[PDB]
Amino acid sequence: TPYDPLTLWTTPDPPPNCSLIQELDAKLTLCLTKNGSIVNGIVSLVGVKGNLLNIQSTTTTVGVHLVFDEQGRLITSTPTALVPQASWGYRQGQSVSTNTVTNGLGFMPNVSAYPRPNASEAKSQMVSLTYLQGDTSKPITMKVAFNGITSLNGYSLTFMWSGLSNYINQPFSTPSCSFSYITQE
Amino acid sequence: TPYDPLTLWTTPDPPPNCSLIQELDAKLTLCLTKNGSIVNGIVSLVGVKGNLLNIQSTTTTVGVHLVFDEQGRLITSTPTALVPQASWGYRQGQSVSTNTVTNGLGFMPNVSAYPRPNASEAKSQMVSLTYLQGDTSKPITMKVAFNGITSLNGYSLTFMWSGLSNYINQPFSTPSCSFSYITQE
Amino acid sequence: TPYDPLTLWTTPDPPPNCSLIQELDAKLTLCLTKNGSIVNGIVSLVGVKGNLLNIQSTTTTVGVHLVFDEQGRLITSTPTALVPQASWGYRQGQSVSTNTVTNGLGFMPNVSAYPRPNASEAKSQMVSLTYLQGDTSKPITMKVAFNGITSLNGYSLTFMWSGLSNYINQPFSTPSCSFSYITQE
Repeated sequence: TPYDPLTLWTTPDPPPNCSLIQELDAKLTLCLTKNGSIVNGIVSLVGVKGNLLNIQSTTTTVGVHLVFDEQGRLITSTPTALVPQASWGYRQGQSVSTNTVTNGLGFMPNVSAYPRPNASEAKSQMVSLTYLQGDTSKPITMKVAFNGITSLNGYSLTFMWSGLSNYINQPFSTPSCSFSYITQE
Repeated sequence: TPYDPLTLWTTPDPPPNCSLIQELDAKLTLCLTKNGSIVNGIVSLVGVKGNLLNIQSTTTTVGVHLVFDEQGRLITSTPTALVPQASWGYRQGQSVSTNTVTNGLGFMPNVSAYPRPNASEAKSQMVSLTYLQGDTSKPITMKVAFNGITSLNGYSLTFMWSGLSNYINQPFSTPSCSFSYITQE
Repeated sequence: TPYDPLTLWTTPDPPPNCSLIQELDAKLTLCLTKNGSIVNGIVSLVGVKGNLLNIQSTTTTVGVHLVFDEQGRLITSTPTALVPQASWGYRQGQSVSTNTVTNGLGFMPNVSAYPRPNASEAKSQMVSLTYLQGDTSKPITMKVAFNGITSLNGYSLTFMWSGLSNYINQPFSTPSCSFSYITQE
């Protein structure tokens, strides 16, 4: 079965794939679909190691950066959460095609609408209230910023879940969380 | 084709079509639209009979499940909310098509991404903070769960609204609630 | 076909196109993408002149209306926030096409789902918690009402950010906010 050019993801159930604090200490599920000038996306993050399994007082916020180049290609180089060997790309069945992204701009956040320097402007963010573990008694905040950590010629997505301190010695895991944005192309 | 193979709804303004506590006590308006690997969803529930008109001290939550067979076809028997006489199929103008769903899996929550056993797992859930009757002064939580009330080959969607206990004798009407999930196929 | 007949926006980085409190005192960024029976929209508003830079103790709500006609076309007169000169049409490159919208209704809110004499009805409203300036400590709400200010034959989209009164002397800015709804056609 062919791959889907409107869909980039990390596969429905990735093995640990992000080294946020320690090696492969988090399991990141990310699906980005292109719906015309808008990409509808869903993300989830569950800790499997260290502080992610047991939030410390310093684990105030958990975040993941995904840096893209001028053509919208993910750069595994740090600060990119995804390890340079984890699967990321076009959906193909329950897996990821080996074809390189040739329509990445259609997946990158529009710089005109979201400038590379203006990573602090309100509009370069979509903010929501969600719950830790899915429990309505453990609220936290998910900030998603665009082009907030680029490279003069590239793109990015950042995910920040704040308000954790209140939940020390508790596993960090978010529900399936949605977000959307205007595409560069 | 006279219909939209990419949409399955209950029609825009359906009559009572659910029996949550007593027979036909609620109107469910549901639209599921597929775009690649994701389904955008909008749901709305308006109580019309019994406890749904007047919330009781013990009425703490209000939910509706929807179970599907191994081919994404809705099974209209408990615990499914929508009754046998209810409209449900692909959009065709303002009505539903009588054609059977040949692409049901395309609208089902991914079992790999949302396991049958792991229903309590934060990932199998999209939760938020919505408001009763669309009143910002009356916040209530909503939790959409994927595949937590299935039957080995089946699939399901579950909508739970809680924190209602503090609105005794008020009518139960939710605002239009958005949601989404990674599809099976 | 250079433009995209599935997107209706105001281009990504538009000049002040709103005169909410005083002339051209606010920039409104709006993108509506059609994905079958549902539309995925992203709203964004920032104040640049007058009271919008300093929230008053009585200013609990700040908002804009967009009124369309029988064919889903924008009426640049009151109550429509967007001034006559403001860019608005099909996305073409980073600008807008000159082609008159020939399918406005596919972007309009379904009147059967969202009735005119029912703007108050919970269903005719999608509500969420968001944050002023995108500051996770400055929560507020956004209400998107469907067909609440029309012309019997018209359609509309009303966005109202509230819970601002307790932020006096602060510049009004909102993050990019998501919303969606069932289409007429």
